[PDB]
Amino acid sequence: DARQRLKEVEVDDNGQFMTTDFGGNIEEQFSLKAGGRGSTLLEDFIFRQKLQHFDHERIPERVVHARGAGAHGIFTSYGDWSNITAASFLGAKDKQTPVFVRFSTVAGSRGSADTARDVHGFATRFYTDEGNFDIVGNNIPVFFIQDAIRFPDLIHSVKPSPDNEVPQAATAHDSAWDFFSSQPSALHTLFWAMSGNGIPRSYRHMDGFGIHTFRLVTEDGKSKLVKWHWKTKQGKAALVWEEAQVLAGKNADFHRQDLWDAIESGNAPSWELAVQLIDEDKAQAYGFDLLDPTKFLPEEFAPLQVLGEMTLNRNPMNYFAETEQISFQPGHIVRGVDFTEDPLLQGRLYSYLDTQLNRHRGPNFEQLPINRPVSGVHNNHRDGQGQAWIHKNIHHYSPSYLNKGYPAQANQTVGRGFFTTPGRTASGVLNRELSATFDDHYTQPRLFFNSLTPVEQQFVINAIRFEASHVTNEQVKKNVLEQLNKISNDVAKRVAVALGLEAPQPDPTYYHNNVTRGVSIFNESLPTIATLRVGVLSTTKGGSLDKAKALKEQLEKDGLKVTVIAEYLASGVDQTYSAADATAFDAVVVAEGAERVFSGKGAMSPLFPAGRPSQILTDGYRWGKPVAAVGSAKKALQSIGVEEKEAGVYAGAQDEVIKGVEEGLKVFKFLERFAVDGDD
Amino acid sequence: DARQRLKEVEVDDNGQFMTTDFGGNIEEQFSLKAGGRGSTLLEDFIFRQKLQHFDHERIPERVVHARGAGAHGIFTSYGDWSNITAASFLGAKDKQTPVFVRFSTVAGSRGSADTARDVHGFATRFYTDEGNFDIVGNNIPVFFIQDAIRFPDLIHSVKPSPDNEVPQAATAHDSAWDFFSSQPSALHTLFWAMSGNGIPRSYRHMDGFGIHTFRLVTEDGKSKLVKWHWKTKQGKAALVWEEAQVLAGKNADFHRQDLWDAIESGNAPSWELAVQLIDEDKAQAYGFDLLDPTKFLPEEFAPLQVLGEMTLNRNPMNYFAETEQISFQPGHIVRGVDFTEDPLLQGRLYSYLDTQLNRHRGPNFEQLPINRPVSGVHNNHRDGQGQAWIHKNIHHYSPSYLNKGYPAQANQTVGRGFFTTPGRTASGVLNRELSATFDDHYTQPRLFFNSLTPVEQQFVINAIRFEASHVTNEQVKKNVLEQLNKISNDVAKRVAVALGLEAPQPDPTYYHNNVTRGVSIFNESLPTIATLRVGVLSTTKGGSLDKAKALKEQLEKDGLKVTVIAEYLASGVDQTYSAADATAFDAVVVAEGAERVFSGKGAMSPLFPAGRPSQILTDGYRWGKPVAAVGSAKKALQSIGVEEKEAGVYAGAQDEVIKGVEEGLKVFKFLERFAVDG
Amino acid sequence: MTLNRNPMNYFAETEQISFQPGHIVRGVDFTEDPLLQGRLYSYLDTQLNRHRGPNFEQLPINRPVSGVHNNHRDGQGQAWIHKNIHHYSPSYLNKGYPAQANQTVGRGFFTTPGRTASGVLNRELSATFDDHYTQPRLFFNSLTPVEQQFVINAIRFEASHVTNEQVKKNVLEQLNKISNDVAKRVAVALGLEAPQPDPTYYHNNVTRGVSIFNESLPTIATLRVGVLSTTKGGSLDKAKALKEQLEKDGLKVTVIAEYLASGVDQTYSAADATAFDAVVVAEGAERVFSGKGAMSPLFPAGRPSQILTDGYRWGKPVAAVGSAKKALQSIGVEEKEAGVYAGAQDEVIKGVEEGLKVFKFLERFAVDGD
Ligand code: HEM
Ligand code: HEM
Repeated sequence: DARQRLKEVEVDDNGQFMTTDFGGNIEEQFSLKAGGRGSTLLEDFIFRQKLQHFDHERIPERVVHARGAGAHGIFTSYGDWSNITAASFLGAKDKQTPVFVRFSTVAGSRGSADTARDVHGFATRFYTDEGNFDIVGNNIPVFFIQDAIRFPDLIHSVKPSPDNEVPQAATAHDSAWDFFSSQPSALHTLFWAMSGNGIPRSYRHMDGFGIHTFRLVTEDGKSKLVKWHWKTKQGKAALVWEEAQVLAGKNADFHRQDLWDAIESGNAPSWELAVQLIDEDKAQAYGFDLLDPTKFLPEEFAPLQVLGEMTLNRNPMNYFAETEQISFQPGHIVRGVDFTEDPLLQGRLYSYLDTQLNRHRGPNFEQLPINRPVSGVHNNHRDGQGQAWIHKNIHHYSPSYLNKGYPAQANQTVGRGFFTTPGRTASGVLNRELSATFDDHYTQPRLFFNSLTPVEQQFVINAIRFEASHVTNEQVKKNVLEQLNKISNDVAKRVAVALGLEAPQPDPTYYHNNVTRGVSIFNESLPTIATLRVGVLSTTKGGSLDKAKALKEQLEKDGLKVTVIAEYLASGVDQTYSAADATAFDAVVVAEGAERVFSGKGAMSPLFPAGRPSQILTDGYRWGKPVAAVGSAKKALQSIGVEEKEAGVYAGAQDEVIKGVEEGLKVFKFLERFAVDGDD
Repeated sequence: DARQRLKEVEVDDNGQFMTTDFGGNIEEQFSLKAGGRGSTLLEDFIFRQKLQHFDHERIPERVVHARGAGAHGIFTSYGDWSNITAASFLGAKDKQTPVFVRFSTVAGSRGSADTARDVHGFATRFYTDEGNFDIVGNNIPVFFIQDAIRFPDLIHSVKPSPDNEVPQAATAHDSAWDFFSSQPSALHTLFWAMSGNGIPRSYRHMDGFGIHTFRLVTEDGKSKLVKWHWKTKQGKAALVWEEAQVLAGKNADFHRQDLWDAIESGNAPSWELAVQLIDEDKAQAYGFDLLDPTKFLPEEFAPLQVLGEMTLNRNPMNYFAETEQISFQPGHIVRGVDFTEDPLLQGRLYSYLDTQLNRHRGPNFEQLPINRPVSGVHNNHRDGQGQAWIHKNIHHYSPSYLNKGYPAQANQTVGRGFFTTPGRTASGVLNRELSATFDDHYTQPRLFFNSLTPVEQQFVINAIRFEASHVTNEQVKKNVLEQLNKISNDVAKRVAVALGLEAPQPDPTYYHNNVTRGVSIFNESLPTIATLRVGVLSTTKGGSLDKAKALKEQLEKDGLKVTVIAEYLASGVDQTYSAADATAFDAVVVAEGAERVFSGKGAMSPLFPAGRPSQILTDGYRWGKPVAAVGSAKKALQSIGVEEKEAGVYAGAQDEVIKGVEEGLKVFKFLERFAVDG
Repeated sequence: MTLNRNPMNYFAETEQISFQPGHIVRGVDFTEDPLLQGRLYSYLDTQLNRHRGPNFEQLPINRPVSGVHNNHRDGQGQAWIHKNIHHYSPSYLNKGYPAQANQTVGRGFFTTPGRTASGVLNRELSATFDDHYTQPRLFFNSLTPVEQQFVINAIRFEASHVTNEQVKKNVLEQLNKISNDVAKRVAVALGLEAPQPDPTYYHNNVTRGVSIFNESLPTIATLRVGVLSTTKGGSLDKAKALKEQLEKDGLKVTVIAEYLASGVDQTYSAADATAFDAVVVAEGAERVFSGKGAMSPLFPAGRPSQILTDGYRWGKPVAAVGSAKKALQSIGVEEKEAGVYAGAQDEVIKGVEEGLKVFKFLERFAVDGD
């Protein structure tokens, strides 16, 4: 059990009498009053201790990445990697290390929707036996900006307008696009956010990236540059925008529920941890500067090398104590790893330590059960709000004769202490500048765009068209086109159409035709369909339900999560039509006989909103899902104008349909259902 | 200007150089580094002071009502009400008092959707010349529970499950319905939240209530029991659930944007302050106890008496400093008003003062500009985190020879001091009980349900059906049905259908057929259609767009907010089909010629999702909106199987369409489009 | 109650502990004491400031040993992980746990059943509270004469710091309501007129148990004794034997000399009479009370004499062994006085230990009108 160390602070209230927080059994359902219909007494200590705790329940949300969810798991090393790093957790084959991972969006506050369009966080803690090591990453490999000092500008610009706090969890407003166009380094991440990476299917279907180049360091102090990669074993998958929007309303908790359910059902997600490794002397050898976080390193120059695998298999017991309270830091480093002079990474080291003081209102947040290392803390730190320990050493200072030198200094040769990479040097003038090597903001967005499928390219363009059409300032929209046009003239043209602005002239300085692998989502079939959801549309009239039941049992044997939907919760029914929506499912199947609710008296029930069964099948089809109808239910497909042999449409007997749907699920989204510029 | 007093704290940065927080001009776009590609230096004081401020921007959200928005305005008394209260803001005809109001949901965290189904907050501050007086109310006249000590129980149960923090801003889960059925007092508020009150059209289309019985007290110390009401001058309006859900995703900010826009467009919303006034001897006279906050007093026993009018006419300049930081308290009371022994209200007095300590991290939150009274603060309080004043009186205690008795004691007779109603007495044993007069949890929910239109009743039934079907535990569902059955056997039966269960046999103990006025939403037409939104579906091809401009110009001259929609932002187009959704509008009109986007090639642009124009018209129709098509655009109505002859459906020329749409907007929702059981 | 363990970390234990009068258990209840009533609110509330959060009862020093089971969750610094996901009551889903306790089940707390409220809601105090003078007089009546003089001299000292003349007059007017004699005696120091008696509250009643100086100590265990010695001659060997005997008798002894020679616990420079309950000069150490020995760069001028002087003037047992009597003579202190002891080591030890029980010798303090 990854949560094993947390067991000692777990509190079971079953079979117990109610108490105050200072002990003593009580009742707490009535206020103490002065007479029968009397005023409440101040001496009601029970009322006040209960309400005080309630009144003070909330802590500040995270300043960014406020919306998220997490789970515990185990990381397993595939080998002894002491040849490239002294890091203990990678020091042997099959070595296991507990982890906790929190996934998130970026902009929205605590209660905003999981399926907002946004960059997503992917933060991992390794509780190693040489300290906590955090890889605080995202599902996109490049960041908007090049210097940490600009983070409040970025964040202010994408978060709600400060006059009315509108809009929630969205970059679709003036200030965000004023920023993206005024600070062109942002264009690369913006393109990734406008792609499927901005609206993934689940946390489990995301890759993860450390983004920054870090350093791996060996015992003898030799270093290599490194990019961290998390490669999802469930495969990458994304929604379409018009679907994500409905889903934001129908189930704001779509992603946190997906993760929870996968883990509860014994389908723990896994990712492989992989690295790109680069010689120190090649930091500027690949067409950009590896200290620049707005660029990624094409796998064709440096392939991924797999170090191990992480599996998330335990949900938290209390979301607040565990998920909400956990405090990640890139400053959480261990011997064997070092920083680089990435000016974005540099400032992060300051900010995440500092922000905990606000979020936890004190300096002792590392003493919280979810933050505690498993390797033990020995130092001369004392006092601090909420100090949870009692220190025995009264000589809390170094150096000292009285404490015999304990606790003792550890370094490269003694005590396996941390050490900064021995070869690192500083050269030149103290400066408030950025290297001119950081200056190309267009080549990689163009590279990224070239590397997507034609329909994926269209999704990016349509995302931009949708977003920029919300910008009220005409000049900002012009500034946006001008920047887009430096990346690609065709992209600018296609976006300009939506905005009713003139197709601008080519600005070819940065244009190129290069491609790189592995940045696309939709052109690779999923390697597994386990956990994927099938909504089975049935009816309580006739024999449809019994057929629905058999269909479900078969699909379940194949690892799918099936929801049988009907007018009311009859035996075998998982969900009513009133409660149902296509957004909940990866495939939609009409069970035989259920064609009766797509037309006629059966479609006219007080039990669900008018048109609901048809809308479900329609949404499913239009959003590119595998859709199907068993036997006579093919009538339902006709009723919404869908033809039986379209791509990703299956009509026939149960066996056929099952086969077809499972095939369709691997493709996941059928892209031929989406118009591409130049079809009309 | 209601915000006038805030002007001295406004900071204008136009035409200025960037500075640190301690002054000194700076640049702050580059970290200071050791060498061209070097590490950032600790001595970069500029980086640290900027990022520290950013790192610390967030404060805890409200423990309840976290999601909300507000505005400034003016309350005007219609009279000298000294014959019923000593309260200064009510002491003269035409007397004006600045206000700030915040509207909210209850359960959702800060970025949750406006159109979640929930009770709504309606909190009003009067910055009177005798202190801040807050009426911290809801858009529903009764509350779930009868003793404040149960508040954490109610709120824990409705908010997300504590293991996974699901579901956001919804009562549609096991724990909530477990509590509602385990604590039957909750049933009355539940029925209201399951009606249109749970999914209102806007903050501007809500009534408000203080819920509790309070006391109005005259200078001589005589008291009357009082209920506070806010009556909207815009009329009440509500959405339908299937619409509210989509709107939650299409625009989480629907209500805050609605309020903001109405104020900027010069359409400041108004409410009348009205009271029910009854003698102390009526406390238990009307079949329930007026100290019981789970009951309301039917207007048939005590009519509304209008005291004045509040108009919200200024938006904030900074949402955080004003809306987020404002700290309401029912304990903010003034001379002329007093509490009652309502056990719910009693505990609130403690909770709102205490909780500010968490939210504002200190004791001086009343010094914040949005919280400061206009009337002067003079006492011996000193120090505390963030102390913003410098006190001149060094003899900070009373009594005292050395300060010559200042600041001085004020009471009923000197200095217009606050005073507790002189006749209030306590009698009997100290007890941890509630009166048996509180015991009937079923008669008034039945009264409420009886007083709705048949389709409104169906909406309540269908909300319960939707919600209760999310409950995984079978026994909890059975518990819910048993409790509903005590209110109405018919309700229980109709809900039980969705759940696939048998309702218990009728239990006539609390059944009755009585009705009461003013609790329905859909039964009365709106008094104005100003600000209501019309989505006009057009197209960039041919002559549609020019005709849409003409339609828009006419509609706007009659007070409407019109959005011209087309495939791309052509001249005269307000929004693209890609960006459009029916949830944003109160009426949908197809401009002549736009029928080309409902079928054929016009419907298949890569500029918008497949079927989008048809979906907007379809949603608009099924959600009960006025829908219409000018001229040949009737083909669009035909394409979705909607007939010209239907109520709330309009075709023909621009003149017939405009007149029909405007009349339909008064009806607001066409309830004949919704099926009723049987 | 016996206190037998010091804390290991002062901050974590002593600084962090949070007392409340609202920390009450079954079998105790409050009364309508208006001072007590408000404290209940204040001590809970103030912890929010001092500890910056609602979870201070979770701090090790604040935790009860008896188990905490309720539906409270979250809050700053939440140190536990709650298993029960149905964190509300009443509830079907949690099976009724944690369960209500009361007078009849689960040994719950209960308010005294017979307590009643009766009358009008008021912002008043009962007229039964109005006599502010009788008990102060009772208290003053029940102290020894010198003990009474200490009270008067404390008031004389303090009120003489008051700059405002009317405040000083107001004080005398209040003192005079308790005792005309007390008012007159205080008035002397303030240079104000002895006011006219107001007999309304005067009385001669006494009560037992409020005096400190009227009773000898039950034990002299732990009481410190500072032994003034010197590194010259045989004084230190004698100081050592004196120390060994006194510590056998349970006292804590500090041998003091010019420097930290073998046997010396403290130097004269570091020493002061305030540290000790008795002061005895070791034989031979009279050499540091005058002449060459009294004049050393190792300690401030007059230090050994000042220690003996302070010791005597502050009413402590003081003594000198043998020739050290000269030290007593050098400060005008005579062997015949109470709490002054001279002679052989045996006589001095017995005397000092008997004197430590009296603790303060009040003959050395002048009383008004003596
Ligand atoms: C490569 C660039 C970045 C990545 C991959 C990244 C990723 C993340 C992630 C995943 C989280 C959420 C951790 C969680 O789940 O609790 C987070 C939070 C945060 N980030 Fe970053 N971020 C980046 C840039 C920055 C920069 C430049 C700054 C400021 C210098 C910054 C400041 C913060 C702060 C203050 C938090 C809140 C931490 C807390 O409250 O515990 N981030 N970031
Ligand atoms: C008739 C019953 C109630 C009504 C009408 C009501 C209404 C409201 C409203 C409108 C707000 C939001 C104020 C704002 O916009 O900032 C609020 C917040 C709050 N309520 Fe109540 N509520 C009721 C019951 C209770 C009870 C019984 C308690 C506790 C005993 C309570 C404790 C709180 C707290 C602690 C807040 C947050 C205040 C802040 O952070 O500034 N409420 N309530």
